[PDB]
Amino acid sequence: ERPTFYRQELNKTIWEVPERYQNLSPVGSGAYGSVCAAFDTKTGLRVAVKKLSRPFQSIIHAKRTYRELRLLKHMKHENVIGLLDVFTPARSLEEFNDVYLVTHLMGADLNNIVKLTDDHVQFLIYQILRGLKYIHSADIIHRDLKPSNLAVNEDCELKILDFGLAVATRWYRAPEIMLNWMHYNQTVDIWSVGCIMAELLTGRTLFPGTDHIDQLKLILRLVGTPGAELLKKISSESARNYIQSLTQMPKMNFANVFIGANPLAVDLLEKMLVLDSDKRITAAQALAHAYFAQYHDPDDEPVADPYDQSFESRDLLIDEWKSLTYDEVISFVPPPL
Ligand SMILES: CN1c2c(-c3ccc(F)cc3)n[nH]c2-c2ccccc2S1(=O)=O
Ligand SMILES: CCCCCCCCO[C@@H]1O[C@H](CO)[C@@H](O)[C@H](O)[C@H]1O
Repeated sequence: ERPTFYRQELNKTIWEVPERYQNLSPVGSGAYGSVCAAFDTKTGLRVAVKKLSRPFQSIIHAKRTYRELRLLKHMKHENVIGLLDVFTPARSLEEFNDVYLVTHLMGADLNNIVKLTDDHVQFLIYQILRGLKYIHSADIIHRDLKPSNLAVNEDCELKILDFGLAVATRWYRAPEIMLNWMHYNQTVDIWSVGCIMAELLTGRTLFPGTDHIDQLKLILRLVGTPGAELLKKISSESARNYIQSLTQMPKMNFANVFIGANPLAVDLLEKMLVLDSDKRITAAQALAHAYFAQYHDPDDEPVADPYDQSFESRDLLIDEWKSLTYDEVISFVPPPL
């Protein structure tokens, strides 16, 4: 049956949680909720508890809430955030208005952790890529990988987050996103990883654009203007004509850009940071790159179970998304101790 709950007020709102969770302490807030650190008396683990804000205020919010819970319920991988628990104080669908998500407490994000040694870069990028192999295998694309969406502990264990605690986002974004391309490759994320890896190696933001146009300018300086091969695939006439009006520039030699870096790191960067998304290295191919030779184990880089995202194309009523979310809360099975 239902545990007993207790109420208290934190970050200008009421938190009602199971007694099992003790010593709540705010850690931060993001765009869709706020997070407290707590002690889970059942496991002796330190956990992060996220309370969603206004989860069912509109159709938009209600579907978002559902998307988040479905996503977090599916992730079962060491380098991806997963769900220890999900709960609501509501005893029925009728009173259901609040959702709390529980995961392992992590020490810091990669913002906060950044000068790294080459071995640390290796292990951190390895883990990112291992997590990405898993997410991508389910046909999920992150789309906003950046250092504040990557949580890390003092032993350098790393997890990909859906949303961190809120460094421009545009700095890590694939150029196709900024050109508002219709559809996206799973290697929009690889671009991001390339930007992150570069920054870990050099201690400097690779492409610190002031806006999307400045961003592309900085990108094209490094990687050069598109070639005839890439122009063949651009359906937008305005994009083509503009791209072809640019003063052409050749790709820079990355060994000179990343002076002193492990040449294996440099070689990997050159495979990530290609403008043509079809030519970027995949997360699965990257894991086998020699740069990760001390960590790569092909028998321990698993794929995910298929994930059904058909709900994304449905237009439902605010109470229907709420009821579907309530069902997900009710059917949650905790992971083993
Ligand atoms: C995992 N947590 C989290 C979460 C989070 C996300 C979803 C949940 F269900 C619970 C926490 N978002 N951001 C953080 C986070 C970011 C940087 C360092 C530490 C943390 S956290 O441990 O509070
Ligand atoms: C001026 C800089 C613009 C460079 C844009 C290059 C983006 C190229 O990547 C493109 O990604 C698409 C998936 O989104 C694919 O459908 C295309 O085949 C691929 O070439």
